[PDB]
Amino acid sequence: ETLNPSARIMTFYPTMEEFRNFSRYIAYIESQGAHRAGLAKVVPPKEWKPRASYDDIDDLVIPAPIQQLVTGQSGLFTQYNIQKKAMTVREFRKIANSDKYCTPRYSEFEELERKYWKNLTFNPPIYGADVNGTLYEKHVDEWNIGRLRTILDLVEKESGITIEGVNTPYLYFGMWKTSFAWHTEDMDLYSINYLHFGEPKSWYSVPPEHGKRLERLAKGFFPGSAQSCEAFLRHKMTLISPLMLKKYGIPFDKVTQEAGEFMITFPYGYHAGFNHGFNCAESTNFATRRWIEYGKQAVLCSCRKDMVKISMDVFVRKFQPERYKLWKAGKDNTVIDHTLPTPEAAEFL
Ligand SMILES: [Cl-]
Ligand SMILES: [Zn+2]
Ligand SMILES: [Zn+2]
Repeated sequence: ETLNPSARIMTFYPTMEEFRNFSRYIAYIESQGAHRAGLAKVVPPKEWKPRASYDDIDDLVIPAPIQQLVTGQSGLFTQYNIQKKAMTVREFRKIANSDKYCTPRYSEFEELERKYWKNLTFNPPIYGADVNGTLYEKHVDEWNIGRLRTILDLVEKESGITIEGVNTPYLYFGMWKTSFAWHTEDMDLYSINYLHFGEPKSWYSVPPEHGKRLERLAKGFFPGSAQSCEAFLRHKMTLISPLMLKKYGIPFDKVTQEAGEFMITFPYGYHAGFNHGFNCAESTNFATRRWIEYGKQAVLCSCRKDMVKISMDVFVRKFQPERYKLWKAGKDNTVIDHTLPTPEAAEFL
């Protein structure tokens, strides 16, 4: 409550020694109140590099590039995907850098951000999203998105369920104006995002303590979507501008991620954003002991059969043995305090 009261996005510069233990550092950033913004930036030490070069990925296949069709006005938009046939990085790069799709000329980010909100419904771009894979070299043990060693490993280790992009890494090849709509992670988990190379990625975040305020706003503007699904923002179609957020008093913050930087999203941290140009990011989900409760109380998409659903039993039996019986009977009336750090943050408090 007194740690990060403003709930502003925090930036961290770990040393090589701090950086070596991912789970310990995530507990440390939470002891500093980073989780209150719903998003944090971690700039790794200059000596750390996940790959020697990105010169050998020309023939890497993007199995399902998606053309992003956006419809809307007055800061409220719906984004529709059109799956295109498989393309290579080389082909995607030529398209992204061509006169038709390249980044417009601008001076400051505020000018580029205006250009994005003025032109998102025009000239639909192609997003090389959800590519199963990693760009990390095998020998890299620190912050390896392909093997983070978090309590989320219980899903594949005990339950045997593999949710692509949740417990496995995903690659994202971006181009100017490609977007990611307002959402929290599947099961309201955490996420890690590494920007491998290229142009920046800008983010907007709503603090988890104000997340319900954004949902009430979004439900009011899309009533049809609210009736059809009890968690329509998980469809990842809804784009809302910062000016619209300001108009309806939704607190938020913005940050620009650059090549070689990490972004951490926190349980029930709503986020949206866009790519400045040709780039590549790697992403996966992870958990701490704090997520377990968010996981049990997550409002999931009901309208779709293929949606990501984790059985919480195993997490409640291992980390909450006392509450298992009460939770199974439907008597666990636990009210999540969003300002509270993860139990592992104690050694820093
Ligand atoms: Cl490249
Ligand atoms: Zn996300
Ligand atoms: Zn749904």
